[PDB]
Parts: sequence; C-alpha cells; structure tokens
Amino acid sequence: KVFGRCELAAAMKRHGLDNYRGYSLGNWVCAAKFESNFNTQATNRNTDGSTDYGILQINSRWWCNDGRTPGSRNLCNIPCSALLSSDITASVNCAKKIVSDGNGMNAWVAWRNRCKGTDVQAWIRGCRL
Ligand SMILES: [Cl-]
Ligand SMILES: [Cl-]
Ligand SMILES: [Cl-]
Repeated sequence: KVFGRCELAAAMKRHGLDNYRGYSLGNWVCAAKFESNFNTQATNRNTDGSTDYGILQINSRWWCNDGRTPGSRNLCNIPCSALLSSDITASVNCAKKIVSDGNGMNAWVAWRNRCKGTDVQAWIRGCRL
C-alpha cells in the first residue's frame, strides 16, 4: 500500500507514535517519506547483505528474520515479510523497540540526514488528527 501523508499520520497516531520517546508525529511521517516514499512494500539491499523492509526500512541484520542474513539477530521477533503489510502494526511495534535502543531516531539514516533539525511539523499540517 502506498499511504497518503495524512492517512499515514493518522495511522501512526492511532498506534501511539505521537511523542513516543519524545519524537513528535511529524518526525515519524518525515522518516517514512524519505525511507520508503510511504510504500509498505519497499525493500532495499545493503552492501553487507542485509535488507531493509517496509515503510520504515527496518534492517534484517538486527531486527527481523529474512532467512538470508547470516549471523543476524531478530530482535523484533518477526519475519521481515511482516513488515511489508498494508497494516503497519508490526512496523510500528518494531520501530518502538528500535527508538528505545539508545540512539533514538538516529537509527534511521534518512531521518538524521533529511528530517533532524528541520520543521517537521510541516509533515502533519492540514491533516485531521
Ligand atoms: Cl510534529
Ligand atoms: Cl535477522
Ligand atoms: Cl532520543
């Protein structure tokens, strides 16, 4: 599924991301836009052989099992294909564990390089929330 901007904002709010560990909703929408262009089916392979999955580009080296990343962990306890669902639940729940790990949203490279320190409230402007 390719979400609209406000549709995803609403979905993320309903799932408890607004101010989760102090990160306002617009941070999460901005991260999703630049990680996946709001497409739940997005995948990208990394140089190390791991792959990033779904709307928040969650990586198989640590967080999910794809059966092809040797030596990796599955800290979210989920197949990576669950992260590609039209239902963002699994992605959201795994993202909460990532953002709690110590480095906050700096785990998301696109967030660090394109969202951090910008006016992220712009991403939720006009939405009914
Ligand atoms: Cl915001
Ligand atoms: Cl893994
Ligand atoms: Cl933080």
